[PDB]
Amino acid sequence: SMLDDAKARLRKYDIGGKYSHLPYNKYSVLLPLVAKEGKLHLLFTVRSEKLRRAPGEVCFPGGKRDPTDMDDAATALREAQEEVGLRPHQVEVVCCLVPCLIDTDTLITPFVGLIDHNFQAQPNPAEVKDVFLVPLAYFLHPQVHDQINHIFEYTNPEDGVTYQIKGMTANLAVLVAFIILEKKPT
Ligand SMILES: O=C(Cc1cccs1)Nc1cc(B(O)O)cc(C(=O)O)c1
Ligand SMILES: O=C(Cc1cccs1)Nc1cc(B(O)O)cc(C(=O)O)c1
Repeated sequence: SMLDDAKARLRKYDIGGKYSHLPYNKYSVLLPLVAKEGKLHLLFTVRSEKLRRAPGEVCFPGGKRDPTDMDDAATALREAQEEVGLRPHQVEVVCCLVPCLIDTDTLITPFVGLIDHNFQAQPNPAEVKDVFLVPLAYFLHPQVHDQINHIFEYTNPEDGVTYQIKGMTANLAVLVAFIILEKKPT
């Protein structure tokens, strides 16, 4: 099946806990995969205009590890629950992708999660202004704007609203699309 085939692809790139004990400032992100209309999509958040860091920009759900978290995957699920109302029984964490090093002292660990078909987002307005889906296949043929920095522009055909996706968020989206969709019969 489409979902079994995705999980089996993703597991080949799992690094597990290999980098999780290093003495960094630690953040986790959830890359949430949603199946709609026969196809896989990624879920993104638009950050609240009131935040200090990157107000109004597109990112994945996630945040800073705290003392209650059993492991880095726990961080990503706690934060997703608080930001968009995703409950733990509504997500299967499939793997841990390569972590991102930033500013010499910070390590961001990405987890890919398969989301329940009946989940419906409840954005927390203090953190999240908007939630939207992008088909995974978009990231193989993106509409690119050069700011030289590559920015993706995605227009949702439901309402005609255009979003900008860039930076680490754009990089991780393309990575997931390659892992799942490369070399497939049609
Ligand atoms: O950035 C996040 C995680 C999110 C990921 C997606 C939307 S929100 N939290 C945050 C930001 C800020 B800020 O930049 O002002 C202050 C806090 C806080 O602990 O108050 C917490
Ligand atoms: O999480 C982020 C930025 C992101 C990195 C990964 C995705 S979103 N900020 C943040 C700041 C603070 B703070 O002001 O100390 C507390 C948190 C938190 O999650 O508690 C979170």
